[PDB]
Amino acid sequence: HHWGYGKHNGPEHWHKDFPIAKGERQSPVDIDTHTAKYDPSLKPLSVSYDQATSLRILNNGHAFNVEFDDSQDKAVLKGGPLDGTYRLIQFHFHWGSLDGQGSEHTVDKKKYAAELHLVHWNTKYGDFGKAVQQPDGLAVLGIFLKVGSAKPGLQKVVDVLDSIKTKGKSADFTNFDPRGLLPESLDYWTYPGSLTTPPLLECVTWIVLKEPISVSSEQVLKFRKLNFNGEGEPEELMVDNWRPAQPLKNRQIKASFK
Repeated sequence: HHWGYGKHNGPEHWHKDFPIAKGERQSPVDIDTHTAKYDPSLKPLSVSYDQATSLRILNNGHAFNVEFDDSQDKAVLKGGPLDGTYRLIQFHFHWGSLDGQGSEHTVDKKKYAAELHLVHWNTKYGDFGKAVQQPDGLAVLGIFLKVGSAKPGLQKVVDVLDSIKTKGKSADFTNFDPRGLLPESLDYWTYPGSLTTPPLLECVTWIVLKEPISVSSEQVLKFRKLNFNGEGEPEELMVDNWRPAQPLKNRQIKASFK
């Protein structure tokens, strides 16, 4: 009886196996745009993805991860609220069963159709497993998806999903350029938080972009054809794999923009 997104194992149950679920810096949160404070000391984000080396795409039973070679400084995030250099290890999405839900963060209570997380770890800790044990171990760049025009840079991801329909399936996925998933503006909100899936560790500097990307209805429909289950098990569509907003508690959200 392991965690998931169903009626009997979903987010409201996670605290029994992962008591940090009720912790002091849990994610996601609602971003109240009027209460977020502009911080003029925040620097522009530096996204350096030109040498990124994607390797594989994996259905892990909760989402699909596009994985990267993180054994060198090839795709890195720095600047913004961050001290030091953070290496891209994977990206994945959270999405809904309907266009009116799917994101984890919300903006003035608005839910987007999906949310992309680009996960990076602080190179001063040597590897991802050590980084997640540190309060400044990870930096996650969160990008909202709305349904409208297609995102051409997403299509290569969409077209491979048929090969990883069920839990545990992976496929070679080389030469994917994550720059094709970024919006025009890098204006952002930032706050200290957590992983949004178990183990829910409180190790993330969240950087959430204000500008959403647009994807087509056909693109998001293909996300919704994935399966939570493994091959040969009863089919349960991979939809609504999002954790709802958690209490802000003693945190301030900062904005890079006026």
